[PDB]
Amino acid sequence: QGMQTLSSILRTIAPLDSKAMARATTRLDGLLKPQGSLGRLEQLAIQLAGMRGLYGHQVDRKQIIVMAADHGVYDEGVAISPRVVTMVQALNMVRGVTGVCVLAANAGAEVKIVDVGIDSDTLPGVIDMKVARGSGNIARGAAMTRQQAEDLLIASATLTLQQAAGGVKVFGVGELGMANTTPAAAMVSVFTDSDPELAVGIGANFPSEQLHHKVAVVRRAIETNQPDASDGIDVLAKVGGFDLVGMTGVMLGAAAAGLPVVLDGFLSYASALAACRIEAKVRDYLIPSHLSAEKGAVIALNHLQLEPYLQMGMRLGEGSGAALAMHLVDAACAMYNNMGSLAE
Amino acid sequence: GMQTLSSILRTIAPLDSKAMARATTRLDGLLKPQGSLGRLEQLAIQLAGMRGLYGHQVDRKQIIVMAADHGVYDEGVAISPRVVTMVQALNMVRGVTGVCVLAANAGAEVKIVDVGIDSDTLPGVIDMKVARGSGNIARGAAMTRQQAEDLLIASATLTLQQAAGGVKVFGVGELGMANTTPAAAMVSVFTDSDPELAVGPSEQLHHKVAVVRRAIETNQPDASDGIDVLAKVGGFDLVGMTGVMLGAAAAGLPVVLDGFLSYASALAACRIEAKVRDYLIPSHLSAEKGAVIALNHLQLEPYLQMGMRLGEGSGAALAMHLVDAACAMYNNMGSL
Ligand SMILES: [Cl-]
Repeated sequence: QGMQTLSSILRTIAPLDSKAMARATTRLDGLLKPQGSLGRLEQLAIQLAGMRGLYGHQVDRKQIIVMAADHGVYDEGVAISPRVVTMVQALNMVRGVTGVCVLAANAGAEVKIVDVGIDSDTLPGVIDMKVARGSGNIARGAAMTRQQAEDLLIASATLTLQQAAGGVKVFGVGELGMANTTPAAAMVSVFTDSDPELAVGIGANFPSEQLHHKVAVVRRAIETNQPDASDGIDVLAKVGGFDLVGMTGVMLGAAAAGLPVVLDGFLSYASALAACRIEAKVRDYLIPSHLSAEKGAVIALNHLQLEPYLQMGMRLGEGSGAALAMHLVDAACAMYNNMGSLAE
Repeated sequence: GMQTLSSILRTIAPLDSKAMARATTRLDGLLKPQGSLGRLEQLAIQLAGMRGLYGHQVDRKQIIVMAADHGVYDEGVAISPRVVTMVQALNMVRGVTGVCVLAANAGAEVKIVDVGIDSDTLPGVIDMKVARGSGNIARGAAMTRQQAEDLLIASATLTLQQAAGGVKVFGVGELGMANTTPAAAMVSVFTDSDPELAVGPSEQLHHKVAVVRRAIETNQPDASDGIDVLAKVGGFDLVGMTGVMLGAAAAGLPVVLDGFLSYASALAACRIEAKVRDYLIPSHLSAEKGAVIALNHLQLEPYLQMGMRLGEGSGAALAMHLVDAACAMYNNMGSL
């Protein structure tokens, strides 16, 4: 009774409004320019026209939802930062001093920090959605139970839908989590039928001479858990983490609202792969931002069939890249709304 | 009385190495893994080296759009009627063009400059008109060397005046029916490429390649001489864009490139004074066929993959957001 079932939310994800997109195409073709000369900006304006949650290409209010959680696989020595940095950096987000904070402010976007599994108590100014104090160590077992993954998907999609009802027009995703590039690489390996050696990157400056150990840990996580690559919830629960689940839920909720959601980098690619496995109709609500510098970025993007607009060599995460692409969503709508056709 | 071009160029200095070293230290100390903001960090460092800037203050931005018609229109190589240059220039004044709405969204001004439209004087447009269109580069030079040099001076002087008026970031754009043909000619000459590689089965494409080949063969420009190439196989809009780059570099201020046409102007600008290159900021990867070769010779990698080919400065407007974001990161991110 309290919340909608996952199945019910998924069934509200509609294909894009093809008739709206056709009208938008005709309008863009008639504008003061050679046909198709604004390329992917035109494509973006048409894609947004198909999203029934929007009205008149009005996208003023934007909100990047940052999902924070700790990971049991930190115990395997795959991250160089102290584990406590997840908590401190979440507090730093409240202070407004992190990279996503200043880039979101520069883009006029809100930032909503959500605790879905930090190894800490409740944090002032951080939304309490905490499933547990850190995920299970994926190298020795599952990150979480299937039911925990499903319930968190429902909770984070529900939050997103509440924000949609409250007037948010464009979502973005980010995360915070020491060692979370290890589950992300495991998910990408499983979803793309890739050997982990192809998908495992340096994350937060993991020493290149120790990268073989990070590969070994991811390989062991997949061997131990044997996730079903066709089952997005199973992959999330077995070799994912709470932040990854939360980002998938935001994508599901935005698509269910009929609204755009802007991806970030490698971590968000893993969540996007799981979201599209759960409901393929989510893909057309996704807007890529930048091409992450993570080693497995190109493999993940190829399988999503998405081409990011920004090539910034970025690898911070937090949603900082999603913030940058917000300007492009603005630009597509500004071109659609304000550009002349036959003013004289 | 006007300054000489040489006197303007003398002001162009290499980037401030110590300032860039201090910027690198500051960025490494921010609350993030070292180097994790990648090219956004190196953009903030490049801006730290530009002595015309202070405190990564980049509030005021200006895209200067150079409009001119081209004699090689006579060879039938343009995709649209010649009058489009004039009509689009008037649409700029009204603020309804692509660059206008994108610049507004980026908080940049647009300055539309007539350097050679085939028309009477146009209201709302800056009158820098050398002539009613350039010479037909297929049959002879676009302009005399003196014409190119005097327009470089005028356009650099205008840019320097805008710098003194408070503009912190420049961008360039152009309007000009048939101007991808001189652009391809310049890129071919500057990069030692056959025009087939720089011109973008069809009868029209075959003819356009032949026209570019003929322009180079007729004019035999000296590829080592950026002014000679501009004068012989360029055009007034291309000269003006080069002049904006020279003036911005002389002021020590960044200038954001647009697409294929601006790459040709940038290649000429760097032939004229190599130190200009460090003040260039690429924007998007133009979908024009010869874009990659031109960018490779400039050793620039654009940030935006938009599949755009409109021109007019529209790509420069989009990159203004990245200049803004780099400075916001540098100025506002927390440290210890
Ligand atoms: Cl090992």
